[PDB]
Amino acid sequence: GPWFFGKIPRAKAEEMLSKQRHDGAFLIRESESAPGDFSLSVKFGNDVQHFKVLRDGAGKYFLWVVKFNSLNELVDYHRSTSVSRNQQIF
Amino acid sequence: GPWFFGKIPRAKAEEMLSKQRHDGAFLIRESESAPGDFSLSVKFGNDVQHFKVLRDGAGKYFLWVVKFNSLNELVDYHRSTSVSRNQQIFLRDIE
Amino acid sequence: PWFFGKIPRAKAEEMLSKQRHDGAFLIRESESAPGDFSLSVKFGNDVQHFKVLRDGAGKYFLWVVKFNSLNELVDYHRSTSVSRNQQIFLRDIE
Ligand SMILES: NC(=O)C[C@@H]1NC(=O)C2(CCCCC2)NC(=O)C[C@@H](c2ccc(CC(=O)O)cc2)/C=C/C[C@@H](Cc2cccc3ccccc23)CNC1=O
Ligand SMILES: NC(=O)C[C@@H]1NC(=O)C2(CCCCC2)NC(=O)C[C@@H](c2ccc(CC(=O)O)cc2)/C=C/C[C@@H](Cc2cccc3ccccc23)CNC1=O
Ligand SMILES: NC(=O)C[C@@H]1NC(=O)C2(CCCCC2)NC(=O)C[C@@H](c2ccc(CC(=O)O)cc2)/C=C\C[C@@H](Cc2cccc3ccccc23)CNC1=O
Repeated sequence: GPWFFGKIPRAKAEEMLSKQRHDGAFLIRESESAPGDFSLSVKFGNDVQHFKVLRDGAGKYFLWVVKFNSLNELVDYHRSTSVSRNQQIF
Repeated sequence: GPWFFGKIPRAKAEEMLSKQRHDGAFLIRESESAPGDFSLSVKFGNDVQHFKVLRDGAGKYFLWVVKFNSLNELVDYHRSTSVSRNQQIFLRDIE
Repeated sequence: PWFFGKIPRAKAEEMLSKQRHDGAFLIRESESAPGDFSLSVKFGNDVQHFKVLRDGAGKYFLWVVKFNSLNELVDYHRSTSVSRNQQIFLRDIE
């Protein structure tokens, strides 16, 4: 369904996710403190892992190395490439 | 150039604006309320015009039609394309 | 509400230094590294600068105590001094 939840509190995001049935359900939340600081929360097993969406000096987004111009591109790329140094897909 | 943030009491923020030498001078206001919406406060003459920063389901930012991947990109774009659909206003930094 | 804009360092510090209360502050965001922050804090006629440090878990801190967000760090230092020798508490500009 939707994956962007705006400035939803970390704890509420984890409550949402933690209840999901499937390994790979995710959301992106935006920091209330830092405009355009995004986090990706992903359910896996009994935990919910959290990845900061990094920005480079041109404002591109990335998790580790590869850069994306938009959150949508990052999400779609990580539908087939793992977000973790562990096998984590959507 | 760097961005500076601070909790100006809104009235003082508006006083600071419009006293700038350029109409295009602007600030970004961050909503106190739950969504945390963003707005642009832009000087024009002695008044301050307000532009809502709208968001879609992919997290993009926009004012009218064209969408932007960051607030920074929106600002930089409107340094060269007018922010208003009537009067020609171009965003400028605080002087 | 929070207002941010592109104020030149020198003008920002001039405005700050002119504030009536020690501890009045602004947050500066890096030009090079989006979301890299420092705190500019009035103390007398000076402006002290505290880098917002980040660790390997993404926590925010200035000295020893670590916080989960920039907001938590700032609010904590509204009631606990940012300086060890000087009693300096963050407050909004007026
Ligand atoms: N992005 C825009 O604002 C463009 C456009 N501009 C305006 O209306 C003018 C003023 C400046 C000159 C140009 C017209 N803005 C306004 O009068 C007020 C402006 C404003 C500014 C700040 C704040 C404070 C804050 O939210 O924190 C609130 C509201 C209102 C914007 C609402 C918008 C109607 C609307 C509402 C909800 C969802 C929408 C989705 C898609 C389209 C429109 C939607 C009408 N408004 C324009 O569509
Ligand atoms: N969080 C802290 O700052 C704690 C401590 N700060 C200080 O002692 C005081 C300030 C109060 C009075 C004098 C001492 N800080 C400073 O003088 C400089 C203060 C500053 C802040 C912002 C501006 C403006 C701007 O960059 O745009 C300029 C300078 C930060 C200094 C950096 C810090 C060391 C550091 C940090 C991050 C990564 C590092 C990687 C490798 C090595 C060192 C690293 C040293 N400094 C303190 O760790
Ligand atoms: N993009 C990435 O996160 C890659 C990588 N992430 C991780 O290793 C794992 C999560 C999965 C299981 C354990 C490892 N995340 C973390 O440790 C912390 C994780 C996180 C996510 C969301 C929340 C808040 C919430 O909950 O909203 C808090 C923390 C992200 C990042 C912190 C990062 C260090 C760092 C800090 C600042 C600037 C940096 C610039 C360049 C490189 C690193 C920087 C270390 N961490 C990873 O660089």
